[PDB]
Amino acid sequence: PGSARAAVSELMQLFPRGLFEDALPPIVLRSQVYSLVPDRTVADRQLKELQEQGEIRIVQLGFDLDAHGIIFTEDYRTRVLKASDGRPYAGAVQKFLASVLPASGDLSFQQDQMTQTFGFRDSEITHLVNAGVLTVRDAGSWWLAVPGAGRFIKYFVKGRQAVLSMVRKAKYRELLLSELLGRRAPVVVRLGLTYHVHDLIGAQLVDSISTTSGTLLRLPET
Repeated sequence: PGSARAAVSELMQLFPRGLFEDALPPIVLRSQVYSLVPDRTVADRQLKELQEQGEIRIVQLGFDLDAHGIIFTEDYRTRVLKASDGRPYAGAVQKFLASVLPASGDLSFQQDQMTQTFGFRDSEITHLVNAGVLTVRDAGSWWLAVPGAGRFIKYFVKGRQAVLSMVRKAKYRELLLSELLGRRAPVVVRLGLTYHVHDLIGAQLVDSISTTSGTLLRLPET
């Protein structure tokens, strides 16, 4: 009833665009959606509906317990076109965005489909790899990829570890949500405390316990 769409918009607002100088489309992770939409089946169904209505792209990122990213297709398009301006791979990127991206919601593309169905030459596929738009998936396919995602991946994993440590260091390896969110962020946490808390909850790296003091984040040792 708009649940996943509302969750995506709440999480998108947390993304610090300026951290990457606006070079990356804002990214939210599937497990963050589960923090706000705890019925995973409802969340997945509504995300699939958004994918089939053409509004979001699902991207393989590969974090333990939070494998997929979610991006608005128009944010991906406008900025990939922007990251490609005046570069050698601009033509190949434009062809990919105009013809391949609209043709499905898939996370990956087969080599034979790219060459035979869409008419890409090997050199043009190499341009897409150099642009950061494709990465190798297996011997016959490529993942859709986000130019500049490597920096996001490194900041994200370090921040996940640091926020989890804030919980681990607390008494009995548990910390109230209001307490955590009011702490100074460890310097390595670049994407923000709240952004990270939603990943920890949705991935089940912390349990979200309802108490008469509000939400308690508990490391799930048992």
